[PDB]
Amino acid sequence: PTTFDALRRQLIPSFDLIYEAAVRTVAATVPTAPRVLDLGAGTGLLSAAILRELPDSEVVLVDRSELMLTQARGRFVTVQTGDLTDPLPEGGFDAVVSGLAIHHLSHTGKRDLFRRIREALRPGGVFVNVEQVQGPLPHLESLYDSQHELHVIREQAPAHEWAAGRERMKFDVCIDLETQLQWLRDAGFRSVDCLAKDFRFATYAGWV
Ligand SMILES: C[S@@+](CC[C@H](N)C(=O)[O-])C[C@H]1O[C@@H](n2cnc3c(N)ncnc32)[C@H](O)[C@@H]1O
Ligand SMILES: [Ca+2]
Repeated sequence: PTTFDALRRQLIPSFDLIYEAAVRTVAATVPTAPRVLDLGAGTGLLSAAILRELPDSEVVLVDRSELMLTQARGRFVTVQTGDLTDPLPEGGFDAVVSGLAIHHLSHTGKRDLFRRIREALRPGGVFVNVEQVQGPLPHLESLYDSQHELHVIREQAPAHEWAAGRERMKFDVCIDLETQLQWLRDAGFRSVDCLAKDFRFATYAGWV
Protein backbone atom coordinates (compact mmCIF):
# COMPACT_ATOMS: atom_id res chain seq x y z
CA PRO A 1 0.00 0.00 0.00
CA THR A 2 3.02 2.29 0.55
CA THR A 3 4.61 1.06 -2.72
CA PHE A 4 1.70 2.40 -4.82
CA ASP A 5 1.90 5.78 -3.08
CA ALA A 6 5.68 5.82 -3.76
CA LEU A 7 4.86 5.10 -7.44
CA ARG A 8 2.19 7.84 -7.47
CA ARG A 9 4.76 10.41 -6.27
CA GLN A 10 7.11 9.34 -9.09
CA LEU A 11 4.34 9.84 -11.67
CA ILE A 12 2.60 12.97 -10.31
CA PRO A 13 4.43 16.35 -10.16
CA SER A 14 4.00 18.08 -6.78
CA PHE A 15 1.96 15.11 -5.46
CA ASP A 16 2.44 16.12 -1.82
CA LEU A 17 1.73 19.81 -2.53
CA ILE A 18 -1.53 19.21 -4.43
CA TYR A 19 -2.94 16.46 -2.16
CA GLU A 20 -1.97 18.32 1.03
CA ALA A 21 -3.49 21.52 -0.41
CA ALA A 22 -6.83 19.68 -0.71
CA VAL A 23 -6.59 18.22 2.81
CA ARG A 24 -5.76 21.62 4.29
CA THR A 25 -8.56 23.36 2.35
CA VAL A 26 -11.05 20.79 3.67
CA ALA A 27 -9.61 21.08 7.20
CA ALA A 28 -9.98 24.88 7.19
CA THR A 29 -13.67 24.54 6.16
CA VAL A 30 -15.40 21.57 7.76
CA PRO A 31 -16.65 21.03 11.35
CA THR A 32 -15.09 18.46 13.66
CA ALA A 33 -16.05 14.90 12.65
CA PRO A 34 -17.03 16.04 9.09
CA ARG A 35 -18.86 13.90 6.54
CA VAL A 36 -16.79 13.67 3.34
CA LEU A 37 -17.57 12.28 -0.14
CA ASP A 38 -14.62 11.06 -2.23
CA LEU A 39 -15.59 10.85 -5.92
CA GLY A 40 -13.56 8.53 -8.16
CA ALA A 41 -11.85 7.46 -4.93
CA GLY A 42 -9.69 4.71 -6.48
CA THR A 43 -7.58 3.10 -3.73
CA GLY A 44 -8.74 5.91 -1.40
CA LEU A 45 -5.48 7.92 -1.37
CA LEU A 46 -7.32 11.24 -0.90
CA SER A 47 -9.74 9.84 1.71
CA ALA A 48 -6.68 8.59 3.65
CA ALA A 49 -4.84 11.93 3.71
CA ILE A 50 -8.03 13.61 5.00
CA LEU A 51 -8.59 10.96 7.70
CA ARG A 52 -4.95 11.34 8.82
CA GLU A 53 -5.66 15.05 9.34
CA LEU A 54 -9.26 14.62 10.58
CA PRO A 55 -9.49 11.17 12.31
CA ASP A 56 -13.18 11.51 13.25
CA SER A 57 -14.22 12.02 9.60
CA GLU A 58 -17.09 10.01 8.13
CA VAL A 59 -15.92 9.22 4.58
CA VAL A 60 -17.87 7.80 1.62
CA LEU A 61 -15.72 6.52 -1.27
CA VAL A 62 -17.30 6.17 -4.73
CA ASP A 63 -15.69 4.55 -7.78
CA ARG A 64 -16.89 2.57 -10.82
CA SER A 65 -13.94 0.14 -10.54
CA GLU A 66 -14.54 -2.73 -8.09
CA LEU A 67 -10.87 -3.73 -8.39
CA MET A 68 -9.86 -0.28 -7.09
CA LEU A 69 -12.46 -0.27 -4.31
CA THR A 70 -11.32 -3.72 -3.11
CA GLN A 71 -7.84 -2.28 -2.49
CA ALA A 72 -9.49 0.72 -0.80
CA ARG A 73 -11.47 -1.58 1.50
CA GLY A 74 -8.02 -3.13 2.03
CA ARG A 75 -6.41 0.19 3.00
CA PHE A 76 -9.28 0.75 5.44
CA VAL A 77 -15.52 4.69 6.08
CA THR A 78 -18.11 3.56 3.50
CA VAL A 79 -17.23 2.16 0.07
CA GLN A 80 -19.67 2.15 -2.86
CA THR A 81 -19.60 1.10 -6.52
CA GLY A 82 -20.91 4.02 -8.58
CA ASP A 83 -20.32 6.19 -11.66
CA LEU A 84 -19.63 9.94 -11.41
CA THR A 85 -22.63 10.45 -13.74
CA ASP A 86 -24.89 8.53 -11.30
CA PRO A 87 -26.82 10.33 -8.51
CA LEU A 88 -24.46 11.07 -5.61
CA PRO A 89 -24.96 9.33 -2.22
CA GLU A 90 -27.71 10.93 -0.12
CA GLY A 91 -27.58 12.61 3.30
CA GLY A 92 -25.48 15.67 2.42
CA PHE A 93 -21.75 16.33 3.00
CA ASP A 94 -19.48 18.93 4.60
CA ALA A 95 -16.90 18.39 1.86
CA VAL A 96 -16.76 16.69 -1.51
CA VAL A 97 -13.31 15.80 -2.82
CA SER A 98 -11.99 14.23 -6.02
CA GLY A 99 -8.52 13.39 -7.33
CA LEU A 100 -7.63 12.80 -10.98
CA ALA A 101 -11.10 11.49 -11.90
CA ILE A 102 -13.37 14.24 -13.21
CA HIS A 103 -11.21 14.88 -16.31
CA HIS A 104 -12.57 11.57 -17.68
CA LEU A 105 -16.11 12.98 -18.02
CA SER A 106 -17.45 14.88 -21.00
CA HIS A 107 -17.53 18.65 -20.44
CA THR A 108 -21.35 18.38 -20.23
CA GLY A 109 -20.87 15.63 -17.60
CA LYS A 110 -18.47 17.83 -15.61
CA ARG A 111 -20.92 20.76 -15.55
CA ASP A 112 -23.81 18.50 -14.47
CA LEU A 113 -21.61 16.91 -11.78
CA PHE A 114 -20.61 20.37 -10.49
CA ARG A 115 -24.31 21.25 -10.01
CA ARG A 116 -25.09 17.95 -8.28
CA ILE A 117 -22.08 18.42 -5.98
CA ARG A 118 -23.26 21.91 -5.07
CA GLU A 119 -26.68 20.39 -4.22
CA ALA A 120 -25.09 17.67 -2.06
CA LEU A 121 -23.10 20.21 0.00
CA ARG A 122 -24.25 21.45 3.42
CA PRO A 123 -24.08 25.26 4.01
CA GLY A 124 -20.46 26.46 4.12
CA GLY A 125 -19.43 23.20 2.41
CA VAL A 126 -16.45 22.84 0.07
CA PHE A 127 -15.73 20.96 -3.15
CA VAL A 128 -12.04 20.30 -3.83
CA ASN A 129 -10.63 18.90 -7.08
CA VAL A 130 -7.05 17.65 -7.39
CA GLU A 131 -6.99 17.63 -11.18
CA GLN A 132 -5.05 17.18 -14.40
CA VAL A 133 -5.57 20.37 -16.42
CA GLN A 134 -4.82 21.30 -20.03
CA GLY A 135 -2.51 23.99 -21.35
CA PRO A 136 -4.72 26.90 -22.60
CA LEU A 137 -2.72 27.16 -25.86
CA PRO A 138 -0.69 24.47 -27.74
CA HIS A 139 2.67 25.96 -26.69
CA LEU A 140 1.50 25.87 -23.05
CA GLU A 141 0.29 22.27 -23.35
CA SER A 142 3.73 21.36 -24.77
CA LEU A 143 5.40 23.11 -21.81
CA TYR A 144 3.04 21.32 -19.39
CA ASP A 145 3.90 17.95 -20.93
CA SER A 146 7.62 18.78 -20.93
CA GLN A 147 7.39 19.64 -17.22
CA HIS A 148 5.55 16.38 -16.52
CA GLU A 149 8.26 14.45 -18.36
CA LEU A 150 10.98 16.32 -16.41
CA HIS A 151 9.39 15.08 -13.14
CA VAL A 152 9.12 11.46 -14.35
CA ILE A 153 12.79 11.60 -15.46
CA ARG A 154 14.04 13.05 -12.17
CA GLU A 155 12.01 10.61 -10.05
CA GLN A 156 13.01 7.61 -12.21
CA ALA A 157 9.42 6.38 -12.61
CA PRO A 158 9.40 2.81 -14.08
CA ALA A 159 9.17 2.81 -17.88
CA HIS A 160 6.06 0.64 -18.04
CA GLU A 161 4.18 2.75 -15.47
CA TRP A 162 4.86 5.93 -17.47
CA ALA A 163 3.81 4.09 -20.68
CA ALA A 164 0.58 2.90 -19.00
CA GLY A 165 -0.08 6.50 -17.88
CA ARG A 166 0.49 7.73 -21.45
CA GLU A 167 -2.02 5.10 -22.62
CA ARG A 168 -4.67 6.13 -20.06
CA MET A 169 -4.22 9.76 -21.23
CA LYS A 170 -6.03 8.71 -24.44
CA PHE A 171 -9.20 8.49 -22.32
CA ASP A 172 -8.73 12.01 -20.92
CA VAL A 173 -11.12 14.91 -21.51
CA CYS A 174 -9.00 17.56 -19.81
CA ILE A 175 -9.65 21.27 -20.16
CA ASP A 176 -7.77 24.34 -18.95
CA LEU A 177 -8.05 25.49 -15.34
CA GLU A 178 -9.78 28.83 -16.06
CA THR A 179 -12.61 27.18 -18.01
CA GLN A 180 -13.47 24.69 -15.26
CA LEU A 181 -13.20 27.38 -12.55
CA GLN A 182 -15.77 29.33 -14.58
CA TRP A 183 -17.99 26.23 -14.77
CA LEU A 184 -17.81 26.03 -10.96
CA ARG A 185 -19.09 29.61 -10.77
CA ASP A 186 -21.79 28.79 -13.34
CA ALA A 187 -22.83 25.79 -11.18
CA GLY A 188 -23.63 28.16 -8.30
CA PHE A 189 -20.49 28.01 -6.13
CA ARG A 190 -20.13 31.22 -4.08
CA SER A 191 -16.32 31.42 -4.19
CA VAL A 192 -13.82 29.50 -6.34
CA ASP A 193 -10.01 29.45 -6.25
CA CYS A 194 -6.93 27.58 -7.39
CA LEU A 195 -4.93 26.71 -4.26
CA ALA A 196 -1.93 24.96 -5.84
CA LYS A 197 -0.57 24.29 -9.32
CA ASP A 198 2.41 22.58 -10.97
CA PHE A 199 1.83 23.07 -14.72
CA ARG A 200 -0.50 20.17 -15.65
CA PHE A 201 -1.60 19.46 -12.04
CA ALA A 202 -3.76 21.79 -9.95
CA THR A 203 -5.84 21.80 -6.80
CA TYR A 204 -8.94 24.01 -6.97
CA ALA A 205 -12.04 24.40 -4.82
CA GLY A 206 -15.51 25.93 -4.64
CA TRP A 207 -17.59 26.82 -1.58
CA VAL A 208 -21.42 26.83 -1.42
C1 LIG B 1 -6.26 8.28 -11.81
S1 LIG B 1 -7.39 7.42 -10.70
C2 LIG B 1 -7.47 8.51 -9.24
C3 LIG B 1 -7.62 7.69 -7.96
C4 LIG B 1 -7.73 8.50 -6.66
N1 LIG B 1 -8.83 9.49 -6.71
C5 LIG B 1 -6.41 9.22 -6.36
O1 LIG B 1 -6.44 10.48 -6.31
O2 LIG B 1 -5.40 8.51 -6.16
C6 LIG B 1 -9.02 7.74 -11.42
C7 LIG B 1 -10.13 6.98 -10.72
O3 LIG B 1 -11.40 7.50 -11.18
C8 LIG B 1 -12.28 6.45 -11.44
N2 LIG B 1 -13.25 6.89 -12.44
C9 LIG B 1 -12.99 7.41 -13.68
N3 LIG B 1 -14.07 7.73 -14.35
C10 LIG B 1 -15.11 7.39 -13.49
C11 LIG B 1 -16.52 7.48 -13.61
N4 LIG B 1 -17.14 7.95 -14.68
N5 LIG B 1 -17.26 7.07 -12.56
C12 LIG B 1 -16.63 6.59 -11.47
N6 LIG B 1 -15.33 6.46 -11.25
C13 LIG B 1 -14.61 6.88 -12.31
C14 LIG B 1 -11.41 5.28 -11.88
O4 LIG B 1 -12.08 4.06 -11.65
C15 LIG B 1 -10.18 5.46 -10.98
O5 LIG B 1 -10.31 4.74 -9.76
CA1 LIG C 1 -6.93 10.33 -16.54
